Amino acid sequence: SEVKELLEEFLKRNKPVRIHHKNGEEIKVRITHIGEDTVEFELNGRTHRINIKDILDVKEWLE
Repeated sequence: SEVKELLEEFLKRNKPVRIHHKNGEEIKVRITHIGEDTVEFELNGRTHRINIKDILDVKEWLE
């Protein structure tokens, strides 16, 4: 996965991300874990898991 490779780089560099989901949402978060086919973030007692195949694009969340 092309997106997976990029997510792994941002996680390694400790950078926050902007995930463009196929549904048009822009999910701006710090990621916690990358699995075989998923990426996760934690928010308030819940893990949110996104299937990487559902991601159109990922970019850095820049200041």
